[PDB]
Amino acid sequence: MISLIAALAVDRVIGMENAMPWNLPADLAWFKRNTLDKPVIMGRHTWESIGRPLPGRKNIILSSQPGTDDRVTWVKSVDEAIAACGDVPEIMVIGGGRVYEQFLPKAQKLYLTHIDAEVEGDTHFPDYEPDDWESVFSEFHDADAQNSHSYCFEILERRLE
Amino acid sequence: MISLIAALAVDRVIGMENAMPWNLPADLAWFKRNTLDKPVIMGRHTWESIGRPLPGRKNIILSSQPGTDDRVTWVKSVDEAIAACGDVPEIMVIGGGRVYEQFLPKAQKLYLTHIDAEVEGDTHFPDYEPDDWESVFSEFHDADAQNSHSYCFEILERRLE
Ligand SMILES: CCc1nc(N)nc(N)c1C#C[C@H](C)c1cc(-c2ccc(C(N)=O)cc2)ccc1C
Ligand SMILES: CCc1nc(N)nc(N)c1C#C[C@H](C)c1cc(-c2ccc(C(N)=O)cc2)ccc1C
Repeated sequence: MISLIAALAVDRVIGMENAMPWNLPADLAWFKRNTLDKPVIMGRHTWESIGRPLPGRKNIILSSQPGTDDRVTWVKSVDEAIAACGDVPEIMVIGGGRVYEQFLPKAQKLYLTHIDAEVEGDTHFPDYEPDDWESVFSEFHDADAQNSHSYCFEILERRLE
Repeated sequence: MISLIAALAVDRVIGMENAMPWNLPADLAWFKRNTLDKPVIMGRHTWESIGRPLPGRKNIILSSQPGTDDRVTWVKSVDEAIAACGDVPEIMVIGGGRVYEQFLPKAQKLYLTHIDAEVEGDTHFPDYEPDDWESVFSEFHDADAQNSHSYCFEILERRLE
């Protein structure tokens, strides 16, 4: 199935997670653990922002313009992106805002890191309707030496009911 | 022992909790449940802001100026406030910012509601040093129909170790 994974500051603000306060090592470990050996779908700015494929995974880039790197697979539509992942238990949509908004209707699971911090940005995570989603897990953590804000991991699952 | 109870927006901002977004009914129930039948200590603006004693409890007001209501006990110092509570298992310090900063060194427990919201304010909860405190409980909750932001209850306890 299709899952969205994102780190959200207050007001559901997202930004390219090489800036701060998205340099939270705990979120980085959570991200790695939850995307390990799964194909990942991303947009072209996100691809530009990481500079090299995530290792040991099919990396798919969803963009209207022709590809410029043969270490990844380039596609033009959501359905081509999904077909490019093949028959796998879980596809991880990893950014950015426009890619999140195109895959939200097909997604069944959300892996959200709620970060207790304020950042300027126009880019918000899509507005998941509380009624369509059930929170199945959360785990709060204080700020510590490695992590400069408090943060909370959350997993939600789309309701049939 | 002495406990501080407070609702904190992002950046540890606090404000008189009759304004929003401190009108979160879930926080109100958490507050009630954790202060029921315990004496409460508050500052004069907090006392002004509630307009009437919290029922079924000794209400103590810590202020430098003479009292103006005989339904509560007025004191001038921290030690008079604590002595006025008598021999009880738990004293609840309920606001405001200056009262929190005077009782923090004697406190052994903190009941914090972390609210996922931004509010203007100069008044911050004191800067509890992460090393002196252990988080013993947390519980995250999504925004829903009654509660307009996501929030997390937390309890911390002062370390001897
Ligand atoms: C790790 C940050 C993150 N957290 C959560 N919860 N969800 C996400 N979707 C992203 C993300 C992201 C993008 C792909 C991104 C990743 C990285 C990144 C940083 C370090 C590693 C690593 N080598 O482990 C991988 C990717 C860098 C820039 C960007 C724009
Ligand atoms: C309920 C808000 C709150 N939450 C948390 N976690 N900690 C606190 N210390 C306060 C507080 C407070 C102060 C005393 C306050 C309480 C109230 C209030 C509102 C409703 C009731 C009630 N009748 O249950 C009681 C107090 C109103 C204004 C203000 C300045």
